[PDB]
Amino acid sequence: SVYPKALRDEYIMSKTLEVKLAFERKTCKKVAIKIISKNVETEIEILKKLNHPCIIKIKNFFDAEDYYIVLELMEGGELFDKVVGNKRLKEATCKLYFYQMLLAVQYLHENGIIHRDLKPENVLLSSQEEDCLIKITDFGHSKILGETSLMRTLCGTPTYLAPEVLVSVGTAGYNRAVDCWSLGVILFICLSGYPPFSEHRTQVSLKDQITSGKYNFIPEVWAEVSEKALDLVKKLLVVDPKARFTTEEALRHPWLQDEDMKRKFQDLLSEENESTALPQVL
Amino acid sequence: SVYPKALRDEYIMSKTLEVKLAFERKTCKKVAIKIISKNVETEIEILKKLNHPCIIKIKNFFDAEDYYIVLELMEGGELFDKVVGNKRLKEATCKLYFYQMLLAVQYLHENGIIHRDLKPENVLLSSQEEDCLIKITDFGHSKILGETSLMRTLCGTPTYLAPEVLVSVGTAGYNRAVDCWSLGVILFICLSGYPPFSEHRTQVSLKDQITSGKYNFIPEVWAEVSEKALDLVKKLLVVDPKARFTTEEALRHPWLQDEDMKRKFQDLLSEENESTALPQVL
Ligand SMILES: Cc1n[nH]c(N)c1-c1cccs1
Ligand SMILES: Cc1n[nH]c(N)c1-c1cccs1
Ligand SMILES: [Cl-]
Ligand SMILES: [Cl-]
Repeated sequence: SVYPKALRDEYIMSKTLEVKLAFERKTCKKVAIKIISKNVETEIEILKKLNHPCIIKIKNFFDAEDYYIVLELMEGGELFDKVVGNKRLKEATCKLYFYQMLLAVQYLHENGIIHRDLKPENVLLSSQEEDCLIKITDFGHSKILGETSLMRTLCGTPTYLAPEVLVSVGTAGYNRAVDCWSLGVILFICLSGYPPFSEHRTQVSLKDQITSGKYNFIPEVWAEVSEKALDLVKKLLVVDPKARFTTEEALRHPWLQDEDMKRKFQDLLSEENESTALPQVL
Repeated sequence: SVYPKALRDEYIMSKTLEVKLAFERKTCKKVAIKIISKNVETEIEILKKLNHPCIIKIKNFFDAEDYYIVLELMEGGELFDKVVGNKRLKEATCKLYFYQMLLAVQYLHENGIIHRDLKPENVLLSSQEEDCLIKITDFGHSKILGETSLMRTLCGTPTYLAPEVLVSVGTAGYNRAVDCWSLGVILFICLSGYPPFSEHRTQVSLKDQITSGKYNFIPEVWAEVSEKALDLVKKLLVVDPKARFTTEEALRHPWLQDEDMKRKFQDLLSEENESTALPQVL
């Protein structure tokens, strides 16, 4: 194969990062082209509507023999590459990155979007520096919250309504809580260098470990981590979704009540913004 | 307002049955026009694809200032009108009508469609005769079963997967069972002349009655009804959807093992078909 004439007209394609590096011809600036073999409809619609510094932006789109999505290039790569092979980040770097992951997911939920696939491989770092801006990516499994079939059903008389439907009312509207569980698994991995649930050196099934919410706690590893960080992990890795910490609750947790970390994020933010800055009305 | 020029071109509109009576100009045959104020997308797609004698057929469609759906005219009206005001059908008529309702819902499920709104007001009778063909209508709340987000999710490793998601695996794929509950409430109403769950002369909430599956049993009323009929009602009005009778299970129940009723249905079927009948290759 070859790239479509339309893409080629605007971009000079390069090395694989399938995601490839490309140069926008107009600006000579680098971009990332995500190629999907011929759901991408919702993904583009979600991404076009979202506007947050910790959420990846669509720059352009091509629907040809394959789907081509032009995105912001993140030079630091994946968070996965910083946590793989029992490698662990400094507690302060976990805080900085986590704080941004919380802001991004709070924005998503505020905007009626559930990501559904949060992992270290879907978290991108802006630079090769420890202190940097992170961005959430991969909205292919994301879900849009609107008016439910349940809300419509509850309007009528339930003379003919099945009991399982009435039982589901208790839990309805807690889907977003799956993202908070994911964040707790990401935070555990970042702080410890190891996954909370695994089939490595265990008799109990990965399924049974998760439903019981009995994560693997290794004291020697966690002794290096503060009580505050672990308290937040414990609060997100709660089995009952109605009881689990929300992004707002996590954001108010003592561990995130750090003015230093918050200043470093604002600093990185304005450093990135300095290029875009239009003159101000005094 | 007025009717669109496109509808008027083909049909001479009449009296209200909003659903109106109309005459197709080409054939002079009567039709029913369902008017919806400007979901009807799925409804038309579902109805165009379905082909069963106990399911209503779309004859035509108009998307104007309002949605106009041209349907088969059912001269006997709604089943509701035969059961309202404590009126009760003969046990044999219940069997005939129920047998057709089961065939229709079996077809729907076989074809990956869940109706979601089965009631006496959505069951239409073909003629003003007790022994007639019934048809299922109102596919506006209907749902299409395809490949789930759950099936896709189960393919990956659940390292980051929330426990409620793994718990939902146990019940997944039992949505169709809501239609069987509805059928049990319809069968109860038809045989008794009264609803199984109501706020009339009760202290217990309609919600609590349904989730407990504790229907109102009045012995004086049900003494007139056979043990076999009541056994089938009891089997459909089961709270656990995994244990509840399916349409196939209902169809194999002793109450429906009636060759007389089955011959009367085949008789009504061929009487309706006699008009359409193209010569046969001997
Ligand atoms: C999008 C995007 N922007 N910058 C990078 N490295 C990506 C990648 C996503 C997935 C693999 S690489
Ligand atoms: C459709 C249809 N065909 N024949 C009748 N009576 C209808 C009605 C549906 C709802 C009210 S009337
Ligand atoms: Cl090429
Ligand atoms: Cl008119």
